[PDB]
Amino acid sequence: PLMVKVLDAVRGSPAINVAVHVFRKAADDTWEPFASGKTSESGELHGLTTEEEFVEGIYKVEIDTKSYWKALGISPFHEHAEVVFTANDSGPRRYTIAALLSPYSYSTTAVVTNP
Amino acid sequence: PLMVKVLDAVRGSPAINVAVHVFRKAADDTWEPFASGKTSESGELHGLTTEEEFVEGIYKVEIDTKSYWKALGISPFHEHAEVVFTANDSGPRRYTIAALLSPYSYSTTAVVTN
Amino acid sequence: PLMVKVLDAVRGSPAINVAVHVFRKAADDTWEPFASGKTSESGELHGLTTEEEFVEGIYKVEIDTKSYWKALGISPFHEHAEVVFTANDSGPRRYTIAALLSPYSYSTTAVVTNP
Amino acid sequence: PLMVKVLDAVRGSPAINVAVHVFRKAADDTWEPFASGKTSESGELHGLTTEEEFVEGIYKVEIDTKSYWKALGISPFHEHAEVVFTANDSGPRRYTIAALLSPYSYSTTAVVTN
Ligand SMILES: Oc1ccc(/C=C/c2cccc3ccccc23)cc1O
Ligand SMILES: Oc1ccc(/C=C/c2cccc3ccccc23)cc1O
Ligand code: NA
Ligand code: NA
Repeated sequence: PLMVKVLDAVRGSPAINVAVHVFRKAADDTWEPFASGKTSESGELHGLTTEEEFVEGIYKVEIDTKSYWKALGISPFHEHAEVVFTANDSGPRRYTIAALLSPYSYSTTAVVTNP
Repeated sequence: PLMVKVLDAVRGSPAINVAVHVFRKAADDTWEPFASGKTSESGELHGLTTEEEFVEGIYKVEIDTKSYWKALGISPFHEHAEVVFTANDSGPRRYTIAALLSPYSYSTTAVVTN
Repeated sequence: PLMVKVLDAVRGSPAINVAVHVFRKAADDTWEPFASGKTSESGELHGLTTEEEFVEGIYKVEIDTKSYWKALGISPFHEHAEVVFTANDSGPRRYTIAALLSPYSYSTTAVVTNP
Repeated sequence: PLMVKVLDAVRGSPAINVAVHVFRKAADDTWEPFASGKTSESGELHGLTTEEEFVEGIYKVEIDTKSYWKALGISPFHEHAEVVFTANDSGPRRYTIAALLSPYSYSTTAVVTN
């Protein structure tokens, strides 16, 4: 129900081994750790959560872009890329959070489908 | 030293009257309010800070994209768009944070000049 | 060896039924029709060409964005989105041409992999 | 009436000294040269045309991205970036064509104002 896809606009490749942290806003308005992982050789991160665990809420997907660029010898502009959204407020959906990275720029889009 | 520019990819226009909040990371790792305003008719927010106040540090620019889309009657995906970066005195000294908005997507770039 | 993926930044969905025309620059410097098709329900267009047919050259991928938006009741800015690139000049590669569409904006990236 | 702005997403800077060619579609469906220049130190190209010359029609803005990346020693994907659009007198009358460049990607938007 939640997938993250990361691409590299400099190399024209998947962004491999990118750390991703997901948080859910708690009743006390704090960010609770929800799930985390690293992108694969295809730039994708699957298996973060289940339909049962991925309840209504406000979620934050943090993509560790700075560590990614530093590993390639680029001192980038951003600390990270954060994507913050309400999920599953009209019932369960499938979410793909996609990011396209450059050293001084990033772009993000969502693909939301109803199973 | 710090300018924010916001554009609308649906209407092909500046994003006018968008709330923007700037925070600086404190020593306790919390976000301290730093500056804020609403974008002009040109989609720009000037006069956020001075060279004296804008010291090295980690800054967050929060753009209230959700209110912007709701005001146009368009269902948006994001709660807001956040841009988090380090200001470095070794780098050039004027920072433009630009954002291009769509209902389910945003893009941001930095233009850093002397 | 050539795949096209198109996403809609307004609806947060694949861009379905988008016409795509591919051209190859001929020896006389004209654009020769090479392949064409329409994006699927996933926003993807597969099966445009084969490793054998997809020789070295300069290729143009034309995505008919204007017809797509008009069908959704939006008068868009661009006539089309064109992606022009040299392919296979260092031997065969796999190319994904991806586009993210808004009425007054588009973004494109390439993912190039070596089988 | 027509301005082109080009930004570099790798260096976080204006894209300086980029060749830009503008064409207008002729009645025989060929691209007629209309205007051209090189981007300034601000990444901008002004003075391409006048209100009198910039009549309704189909225009193409060609940005020589390949030469730009080659000059930086960076291997690029695209031969160039082309932006093709209709100028419409019913719409607002100033057109900014903006492009954000990376070696394997570009993004473009239109800012159309009165
Ligand atoms: O399965 C896929 C899912 C999402 C993307 C995204 C592609 C993209 C293209 C062009 C611009 C972008 C801007 C931001 C995020 C993604 C993009 C690509 C895939 O192959
Ligand atoms: O004075 C200006 C300063 C910044 C921008 C930005 C334009 C842009 C274009 C194309 C893609 C983008 C993606 C993210 C952010 C900005 C963009 C435009 C201006 O006229
Ligand atoms: Na609900
Ligand atoms: Na060769």
